[PDB]
Parts: sequence; structure tokens; C-alpha cells
Amino acid sequence: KVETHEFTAEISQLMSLIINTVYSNKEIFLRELISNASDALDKIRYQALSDPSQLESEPELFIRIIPQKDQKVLEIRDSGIGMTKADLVNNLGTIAKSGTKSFMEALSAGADVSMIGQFGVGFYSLFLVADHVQVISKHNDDEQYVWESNAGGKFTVTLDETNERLGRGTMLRLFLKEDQLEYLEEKRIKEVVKKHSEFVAYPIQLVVTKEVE
Ligand SMILES: Nc1ncnc2c1ncn2[C@@H]1O[C@H](COP(=O)(O)OP(=O)(O)NP(=O)(O)O)[C@@H](O)[C@H]1O
Repeated sequence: KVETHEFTAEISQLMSLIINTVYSNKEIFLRELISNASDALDKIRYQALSDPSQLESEPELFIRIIPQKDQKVLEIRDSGIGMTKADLVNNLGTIAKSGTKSFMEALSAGADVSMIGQFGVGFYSLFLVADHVQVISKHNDDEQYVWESNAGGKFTVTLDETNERLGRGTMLRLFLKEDQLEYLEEKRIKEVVKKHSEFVAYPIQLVVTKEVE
């Protein structure tokens, strides 16, 4: 049962700006998305100070990076607060207008694309390295949904009947551009994290498939 929606025109233009930009340091997308994940963890951490049962859906607090070389997919999963169905429809598409106008203007004045997070639209930095993205999410006391976009004019939101259960949190599935498959590599991923994400309150886990010989 696939609900369709349309992007606000601003978000669609931000999505087209980023998915096209020629930019040298495209690796900063990873700092942005780990930064979101850290924020989403902060928020479940807060609720669990008041109410510790909130952590029972997924007791470990982590950020986890899962290269899927078979599918040319990089997955970024956190055990954060997660997002409701309505959250997905508004937080992604249908909102964010404030930061996006400011940011498009700062760029025309010379701003470095790496400053996108100061305007709080760093999520869309993912399109530096990807042309398709799925967002899977599960908030305590609500069901698991998946949100999907092609950087175009519509996005779907649909109940999640095909993915591993998150327990609680959010997982981004980046369909990497063909020029950008370096970000599936264990060494590459190690460099960017230690370079850009040294001060993260939570363990950053990298998942490596290694053949036994
Ligand atoms: N990994 C994630 N886990 C949970 N919610 C997320 C995640 N990434 C994005 N979101 C939600 O989607 C919105 C879009 O992200 P972005 O456009 O980068 O906003 P932000 O205001 O910089 N993020 P934050 O400081 O993490 O609340 C956020 O405000 C969150 O509400």
C-alpha cells in the first residue's frame, strides 16, 4: 500500500542542486549523516533519562555503517529515536523550507557545500554520492515504514514489509552513483570517519564481510 506525495518545490530544487554539483570533497556527506544519527541518539537518550523502558526496543545505542557491495548500496543505521510515518512525510519533503532558502543564497555568495549542515539541511548532502535513497524508520509505539525518493518530484512512504526489523531507529540506504563506489571500501570508510567524526558520543560500527580462507 504505497502512499505517494509531492516534494515542496524548494526541497526538489535543493535535491537537484546537490545531485548535480561538481564538488571535490564529497566525503563530507558521511559527517552529516553520522551527525544526524548522533542527534537521533541524543533524543532517545533524553527520553530514557525520564523513562528507561524507552530503550527496550533496541537496548544498544550505536551508529552502524553497512557497505553492501552486491547492490552498490551503503547503509547507515542508528538506534536513535526513529521516526513515525507522519514524521517521515513532513521531516522529509513537506518541510525544512527555512534552511533551504538561506542555504541556496549562501551558496550563490560563495559558500562551501561543506557548510550545508549549519543550515540544518545536511541530510540532502547524501546526493553528492547517491542518486536514489531509501529511509527506513521505526519509532517506539509505531510501525516500521520506508520512505523513498529518486531526487524527483514525488516520494513514497509505505509500511515496511521487506527489510530487517530495526528494533528502533533509522537506516539510510544510499544507492551510490557509479563514480563513487569508493565509499563501499573498508579502508576508505575508516579514513573519513576518523577524519571528520572524532567527537561522537556513540560507538561507530563498521560491518565488514571477510572471506575465510
Ligand atoms: N538518522 C536520523 N535518525 C532520525 N531522524 C533523522 C535522521 N536523519 C534525519 N532525521 C530527521 O529528519 C530531519 C532532516 O534532517 P536534516 O535535514 O539534516 O535536519 P537537522 O535539523 O540538521 N537534524 P537533527 O539536529 O539531527 O534533528 C531531522 O530534523 C530529523 O527530524
